[PDB]
Amino acid sequence: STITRPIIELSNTVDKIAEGNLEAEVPHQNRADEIGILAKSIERLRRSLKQQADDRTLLMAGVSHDLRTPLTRIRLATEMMSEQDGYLAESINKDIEECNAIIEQFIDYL
Amino acid sequence: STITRPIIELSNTVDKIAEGNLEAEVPHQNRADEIGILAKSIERLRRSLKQLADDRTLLMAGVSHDLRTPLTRIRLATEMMSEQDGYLAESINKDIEECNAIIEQFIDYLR
Repeated sequence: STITRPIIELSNTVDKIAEGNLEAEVPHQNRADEIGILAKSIERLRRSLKQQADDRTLLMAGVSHDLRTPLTRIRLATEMMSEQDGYLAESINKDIEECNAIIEQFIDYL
Repeated sequence: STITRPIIELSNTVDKIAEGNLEAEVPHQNRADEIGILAKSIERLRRSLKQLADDRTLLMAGVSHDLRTPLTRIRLATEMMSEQDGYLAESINKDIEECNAIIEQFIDYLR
């Protein structure tokens, strides 16, 4: 058959997408028939997944940058505290570092 | 040909997945031919995306809960700060509130 191969090729294309490959070219889009339509569909899935990974990435960088400011300001604030409040400053400093590790872990995961 | 419908049906299944629908059944998996292989493929893509969305949801609930303890402990330490250090206490709570908004905003664009 000649329809056999296009279907097997698109199955492989889905496989690669599933695997996380969002760059691989979707073949057979320029067909007028139902095979061409299935390809175009797969290409819409892919384009959409690529877009969504791209906005996740930029979002991530955004929250990373946006969270540093206040978290840094709080550490700086503990460096202004009086001697009397040293005991509290070290408690706060410890919890800020904790917050940082929690965030940094979660970006590496998401 | 009598292969036409199954192909269109699977193109529709793809469309739904692209749309965000991860629950809709992938038809024609129990076919012995290429069509059944393509379906099974699409089902592996779906299963996997469902799994990723599940991981992400759990992960966020995790971080939201994990952040709350140190943040709350910070706020309570500021409440012990001397009258002298009032100005600093206020700035540290302002910043804790800012962190909460930023995190809460970021959880919301994801799911």
